[PDB]
Amino acid sequence: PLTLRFTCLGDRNVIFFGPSGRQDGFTPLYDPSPSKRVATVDAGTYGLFIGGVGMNGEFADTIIEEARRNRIPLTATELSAESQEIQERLLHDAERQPGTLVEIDSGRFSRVFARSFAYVAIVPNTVWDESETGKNVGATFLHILKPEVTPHGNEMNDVMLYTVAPFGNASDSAYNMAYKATMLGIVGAVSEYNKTPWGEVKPVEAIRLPLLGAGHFRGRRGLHSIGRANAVAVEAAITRFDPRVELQFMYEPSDTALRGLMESE
Ligand SMILES: Nc1ncnc2c1ncn2[C@@H]1O[C@H](COP(=O)(O)OP(=O)(O)OC[C@H]2O[C@@H](O)[C@H](O)[C@@H]2O)[C@@H](O)[C@H]1O
Repeated sequence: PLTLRFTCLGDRNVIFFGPSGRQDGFTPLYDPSPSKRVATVDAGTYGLFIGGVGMNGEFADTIIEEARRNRIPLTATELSAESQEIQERLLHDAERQPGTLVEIDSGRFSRVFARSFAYVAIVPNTVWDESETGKNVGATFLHILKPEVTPHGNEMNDVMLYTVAPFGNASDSAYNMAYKATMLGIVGAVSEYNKTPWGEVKPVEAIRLPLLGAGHFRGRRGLHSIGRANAVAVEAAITRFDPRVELQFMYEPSDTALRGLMESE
């Protein structure tokens, strides 16, 4: 865990994982024995469902394995549908009221989610043209996981986030604006959540971020430009909310989450 204090983030300690004992080197979504409640961010898709491949595929696999371990019938198709319907409705309310943490008690009708939230810092398809970025970009959700689907059966791994990153082929104008909107949403949701009663009890105290839009949403875009877009976004979000939480950046071979912020440094 490479810890570096960043002056442009107002003297905040940011973590940067190196490679791991994997063929891919990816950081694990959640730790086996964490000291903090770490909410990992799902690199979501336009369909707003949990599944598919990449990092979105990991979340599904992890949730389902833990579900089957606790002898809860949960298939990939059920998780995809149940998560899409929820995040579809929460998106509707979030867009009705930008900059406000909407909510539904998913626990009443869910084997997976105890409680689900959403937050939209900027209405999709206003500041940018979604024809360039894809739809529902910037949207962000926060789910509290029921104990039976909680990674490694650990009470602290009971929070996740889900966001949709801009497609790389978007204009630098549209891309950077979508990326900051995306980051404001993540930090905003956690900020606003920690102010809720559930936040007092189960406060998020760190955020595990992948390099958003650096996988299948990269297209023809260069990883440097993404490191910039990410660096600028974090600066604004930190300046916006002045958050107490700790940012953690997962590992990918190019290490551009760090290089970009070093440029911002
Ligand atoms: N299993 C994985 N675990 C951890 N990190 C991963 C994994 N696979 C890729 N990554 C890395 O996480 C970041 C995001 O990965 P992706 O989700 O593949 O890229 P993204 O453009 O954000 O998402 C595109 C597509 O992939 C699905 O996750 C999702 O359904 C979306 O449609 C990238 O930096 C990538 O290196």
